[PDB]
Amino acid sequence: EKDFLPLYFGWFLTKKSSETLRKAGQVFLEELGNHKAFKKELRHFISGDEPKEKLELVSYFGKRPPGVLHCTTKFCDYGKAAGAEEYAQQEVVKRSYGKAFKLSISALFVTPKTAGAQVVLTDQELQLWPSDLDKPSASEGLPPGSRAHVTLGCAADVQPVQTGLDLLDILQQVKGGSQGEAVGELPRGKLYSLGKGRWMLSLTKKMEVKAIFTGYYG
Repeated sequence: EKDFLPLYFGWFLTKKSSETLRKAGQVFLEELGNHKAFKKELRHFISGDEPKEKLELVSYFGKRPPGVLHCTTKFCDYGKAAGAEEYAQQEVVKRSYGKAFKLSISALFVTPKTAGAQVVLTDQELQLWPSDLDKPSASEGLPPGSRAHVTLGCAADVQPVQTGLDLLDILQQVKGGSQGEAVGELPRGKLYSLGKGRWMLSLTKKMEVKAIFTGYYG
């Protein structure tokens, strides 16, 4: 018999770090939904603003991680995903399995589909980032590891994998220092309105979270 791989590999945040990031994300949703720039753009966010009332983003992102938060490196589907075996056989992956890492969170974001946190990997952590033969059209021209994120919430009919795609689309948009100017300032940083229902909070001070690199089997 052959050994199957994890569902996916990634960094799983400690209990304390997950709680700190989760709360920071929830506070962001509350502040954003209350901000006049967001309220004014609700039609670009939802088609159901027929009612001129307030959208509660915590409710909108009603599918959330139930427990510990994580940052996926390679989705393997037990070995069925393309590139899964190649990723898992790397020395660096086997050597790092079970080890602790610190991940830097540089931004929080919201789109009509997902709420998440942008992770900025170190050079060492980038060695654990996969390099496959399918660099999506979405990631082209962005540095390796740009997709690294923590999912904080998803709209009802959205899959968590969409969060990485949303982050890449946001990074394409702000690539050319194309942030322009902030539409406001929340307590933790500058708030950017990127159009098409996309919002990005750039943290004045990056958040550091501790996590264990390991395999999740579902």
